[PDB]
Amino acid sequence: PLDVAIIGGGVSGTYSAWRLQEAQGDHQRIQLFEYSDRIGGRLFSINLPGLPNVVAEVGGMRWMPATKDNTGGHVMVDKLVGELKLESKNFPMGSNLPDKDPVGAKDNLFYLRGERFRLRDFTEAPDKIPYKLAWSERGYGPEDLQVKVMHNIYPGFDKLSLAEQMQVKVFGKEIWRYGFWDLLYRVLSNEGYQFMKDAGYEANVANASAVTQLPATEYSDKTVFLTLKKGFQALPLTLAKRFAEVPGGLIAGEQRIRMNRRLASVQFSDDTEYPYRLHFQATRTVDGKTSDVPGAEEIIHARQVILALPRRSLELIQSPLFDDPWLKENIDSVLVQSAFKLFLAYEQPWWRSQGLVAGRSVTDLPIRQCYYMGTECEQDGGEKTLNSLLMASYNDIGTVPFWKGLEDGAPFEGYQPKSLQGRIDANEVVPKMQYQISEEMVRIAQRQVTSLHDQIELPAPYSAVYHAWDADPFGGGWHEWKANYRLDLIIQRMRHPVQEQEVYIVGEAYSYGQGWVEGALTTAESTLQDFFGLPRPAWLPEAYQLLPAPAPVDIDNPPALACTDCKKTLTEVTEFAYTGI
Amino acid sequence: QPLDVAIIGGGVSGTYSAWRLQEAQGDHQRIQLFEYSDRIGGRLFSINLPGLPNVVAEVGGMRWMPATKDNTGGHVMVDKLVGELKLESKNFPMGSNLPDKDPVGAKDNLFYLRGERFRLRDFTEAPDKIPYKLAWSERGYGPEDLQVKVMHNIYPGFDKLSLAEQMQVKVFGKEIWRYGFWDLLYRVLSNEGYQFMKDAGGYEANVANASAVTQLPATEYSDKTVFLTLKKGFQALPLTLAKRFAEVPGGLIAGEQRIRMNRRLASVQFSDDTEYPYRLHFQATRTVDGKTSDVPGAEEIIHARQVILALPRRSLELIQSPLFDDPWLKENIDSVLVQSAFKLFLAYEQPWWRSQGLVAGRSVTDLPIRQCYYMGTECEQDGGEKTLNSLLMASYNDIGTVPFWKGLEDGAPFEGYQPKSLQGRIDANEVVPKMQYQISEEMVRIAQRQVTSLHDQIELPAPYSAVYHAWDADPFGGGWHEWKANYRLDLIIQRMRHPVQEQEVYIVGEAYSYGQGWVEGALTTAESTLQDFFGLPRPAWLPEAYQLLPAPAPVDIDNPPALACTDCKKTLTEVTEFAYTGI
Ligand SMILES: Cc1cc2nc3c(=O)[nH]c(=O)nc-3n(C[C@H](O)[C@H](O)[C@H](O)COP(=O)(O)OP(=O)(O)OC[C@H]3O[C@@H](n4cnc5c(N)ncnc54)[C@H](O)[C@@H]3O)c2cc1C
Ligand SMILES: Cc1cc2nc3c(=O)[nH]c(=O)nc-3n(C[C@H](O)[C@H](O)[C@H](O)COP(=O)(O)OP(=O)(O)OC[C@H]3O[C@@H](n4cnc5c(N)ncnc54)[C@H](O)[C@@H]3O)c2cc1C
Repeated sequence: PLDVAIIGGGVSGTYSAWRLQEAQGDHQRIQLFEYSDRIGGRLFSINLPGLPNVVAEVGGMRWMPATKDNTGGHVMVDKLVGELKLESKNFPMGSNLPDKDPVGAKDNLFYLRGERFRLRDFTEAPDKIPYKLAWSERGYGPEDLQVKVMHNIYPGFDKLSLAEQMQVKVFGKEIWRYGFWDLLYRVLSNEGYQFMKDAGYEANVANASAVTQLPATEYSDKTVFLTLKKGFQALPLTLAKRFAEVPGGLIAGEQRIRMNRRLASVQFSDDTEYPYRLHFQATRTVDGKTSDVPGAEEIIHARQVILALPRRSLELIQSPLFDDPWLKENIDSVLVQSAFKLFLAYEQPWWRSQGLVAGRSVTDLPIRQCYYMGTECEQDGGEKTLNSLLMASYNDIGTVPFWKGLEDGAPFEGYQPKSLQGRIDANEVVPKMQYQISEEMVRIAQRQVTSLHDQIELPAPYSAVYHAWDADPFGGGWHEWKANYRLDLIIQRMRHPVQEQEVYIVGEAYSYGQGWVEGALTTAESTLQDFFGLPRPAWLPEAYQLLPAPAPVDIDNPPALACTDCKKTLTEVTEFAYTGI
Repeated sequence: QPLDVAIIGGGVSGTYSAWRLQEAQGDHQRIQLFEYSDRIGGRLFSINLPGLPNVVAEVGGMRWMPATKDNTGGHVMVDKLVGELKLESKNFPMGSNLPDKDPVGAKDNLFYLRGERFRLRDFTEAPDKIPYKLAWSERGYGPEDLQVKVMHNIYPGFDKLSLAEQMQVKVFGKEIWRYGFWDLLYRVLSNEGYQFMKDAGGYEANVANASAVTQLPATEYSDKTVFLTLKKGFQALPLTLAKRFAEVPGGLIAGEQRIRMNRRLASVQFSDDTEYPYRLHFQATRTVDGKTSDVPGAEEIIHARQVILALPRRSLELIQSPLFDDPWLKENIDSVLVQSAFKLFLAYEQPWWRSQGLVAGRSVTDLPIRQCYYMGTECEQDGGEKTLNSLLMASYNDIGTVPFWKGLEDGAPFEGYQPKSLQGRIDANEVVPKMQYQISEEMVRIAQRQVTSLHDQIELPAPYSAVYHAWDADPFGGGWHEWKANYRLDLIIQRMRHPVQEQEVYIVGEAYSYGQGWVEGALTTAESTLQDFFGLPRPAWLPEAYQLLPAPAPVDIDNPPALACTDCKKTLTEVTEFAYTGI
């Protein structure tokens, strides 16, 4: 049988397991179940040929470290990597060249409405921006314009607590009853509305609750970001290994994890002890592509279930539990957004020849978002080769676009790099992913990159990797709270969605840090404390609030928000306006 | 007693299906139509907003292309049954008839893209005003005109080829149907000229990446193209059918039991009756003010010889049956992209647009309304009221989800205001119709706000009535269907009439027709099934000239014989003169 049946080989599920077994594994039977042959889930890191030291993270890349106060930042991720003694690098968003005056990303590229400019042109030469925006909006970068909108709406939102940010109202409605665009088109011009869009991930928020998506002003090159050296996927992997490595235990390391298992159902049994018939199902991973194996059955019993799952995953499992109208109505509370990623690998970082180093360039061409990821010979004690990496698609948007189109015709073989002419074969240069990139896609993707960089012919790529997250079991890669949904409360309850039942969900989807690993961890850690009873770890400060304090249930006519330092705020809000004037 | 046939779904497809049958093989077999709701007509919906009793606000279907004199072209099926069932037809105007001397048509209709205002004429009159970086070659063509330049640029005459030949036309070493629509255009157009067409042309945010073989000869929507909507509203046809069905004298079953509404099919099952291998387990469904929800009661089971499913994609997807397990039918129900449809109507006591030299047609914008249509004025209608009450239709965007027309569906409801023209004739609680969806005090205010801007106005007269509707809800989960790419529509158009042969189940609907988003598409699919699989003949009102469905190319599109071109001496000549227009 089973006491604790964790379902999810993600940061959530890998974290859930480690903590418990490394605590009460000797006193409890704990088994993590995964649907693929890979631990990591939406975390995924691959080194490509020629680039042993340039990690192509198909999943999560960066986290925001903790502060001194250890109240701000992605504390859980910075400190967990702490205890797990995994290595960190500064995930670079701009140029540190020159070091007299780093041009950050100021000199990074922009290519909208068939006109090229820079991030510095926004402020330095707003005539160059080809958006007929209003006079009040002219002279702000888009990241700076978001903050204008916020304060316009209310000064200080950012510094409010979710509890308070829920009582905040705009033009009559609470702000969380506004989609992110049903707001923008009321406080911005349509030429500001269309603008921000084109120049965010078109998706951006697809009308995500405005209380979450408004203070999204940490995309700056001014904020810090750290990446795992061995790839982000090394955290959930290292979480799995240490799970089995627990000396001692009612179950043995070897039989502690169970891969290629798709939990198809959670039927209710009489067995008081284990009242959950967990109908799993065998699968097979053939070059990442996971597909069912017949035979049916595999009915393990459990006392407690932990679903380290996203929404679709929870959609797909059949239970009567889900027929509980709260869970039925609030499973919908979030929004699957499909994410798309395309890496291209050159013997050359040709971008360095045109001022660009790291960060991102944006365009109205289907590639939308090119990133500059690094060169091998640069990477600390790496191989001595100018082989460098370009994550030229970040584009995420639902439905059938141009990325979910050209992924057919003929596959891409590439070419063998000099470096690898005495080391690897041309049948392995382009790796074997769940999604095999085409000759076609790469040709066009190259054609687009070249236009973005205002060149005529760029050095061709040898290796590349397409991926996508529009496929079950994920539906999408990121989740975003819908409008008219009390995210404040759902964050608290989704952990124990029905009281009577010992069924638990934990993930980035039903967390405050949505589209972050910090989200998945927090939900996990908060739930192990408030329910499973595990005490707060040593590496996790007393300070760091895991999940934010909600508002009340009655916000029908709340007591007003008593401002404190209104002074500083308005002082600031004005001073901010002179940076566009 | 059991049923020989069960035409499930009361769409224009279903209603046509049961009619002809009973008409012919109805004394010969037990025919019964099954409806989900309190209303026949399906997507075809025709409400008369109060004060506008003669200005039909077709929420669903509206118009149809008249038949040509050779009868091989035009919505032939629709335009001959509109005569046969004898239904009143008026012109659907896309342009202004005034001035009688030199009719401007849609030329003067408005455009507001990228915060700059122009008209359809300003394309061919003064491109200088288009605020798009269209390359030299492309500068000087209207959205319609451009699509045709591209088409031609591909295989000159693509519009002239039968589906068979079209499918075989490759472009840049790929089958045209392997490309989507945009995927193609983002290789023939400048990325502005791409964006530009995505902001104006035909529908709206729609024009989704769909098989190029369907969406490239989609230029029909011009201001030279004639079009007609039924006087009584398009819902008239699939009701006169629904009536006429139960009105056939010769029948085993009387008219009172023939049309069984408020019956939603949940399971098609293989029974034991070797004569009725179809145990249909229905469920009771109640309709209060457009919102039909289930009555848990009891799953009523009726035995059927065959079930002619007149359902679109979700509607089908919603039945639990081992029949959908058939590997073909599993992977060929995803042959079509579901795309939602929204729509707002606003009623005014003055057609303020006339004051601004716009009559009928549409106007395009980078604002969320995206589109807007001027319908008509009650008293302009033939023997209408003596009111200046008029109708503006809109919210005709068309996109996946969470857009900006679903972002204002909540708040408080719009009650409107008793016009002077409906004083003591109807009450301010009854001015704004109660529909499935109730347009909010908020959605009206924003819509109007936006409409104002579109028309470069300071303030417009507030509307008195307003209805919002959507087709993003099951049992449809989408307005109209568009063929995906790397699919063989030609074949599926044939084999969706009978997905499984051994089994006597037939699916009919525009959802898998050539006329997708057209009433023709649903009539055609039904008729060509009645004829082939129910041996019903060509009726008197249908010419033999009109080929119902298009020629399926061979399965061997591997390296077939090359299409011997025709009057190039003509073709290439029309292709070259067509490029002198834009210069
Ligand atoms: C493009 C992209 C970029 C990102 N970048 C960042 C970033 O820079 N920084 C950051 O912090 N975060 C980032 N994220 C977010 C991060 O990758 C995820 O949110 C996180 O990995 C989710 O962890 P989880 O355990 O909650 O869920 P998952 O990792 O999705 O865990 C679900 C697991 O359960 C398995 N499963 C599903 N169904 C079943 C079933 N029926 N039975 C058994 N197992 C099942 C899945 O295969 C998977 O292993 C990014 C995400 C994307 C898509
Ligand atoms: C916004 C819009 C505008 C359009 N404009 C035009 C136009 O201008 N001109 C034109 O020619 N065409 C137009 N069309 C197309 C037109 O609506 C279609 O041709 C037609 O309505 C579809 O007929 P159908 O038989 O395929 O299915 P539908 O008409 O969609 O009928 C489906 C029926 O199935 C029923 N049903 C669903 N589930 C069940 C169940 N479980 N059991 C039983 N019954 C069930 C539904 O209640 C419904 O009655 C438009 C469509 C839309 C969405």
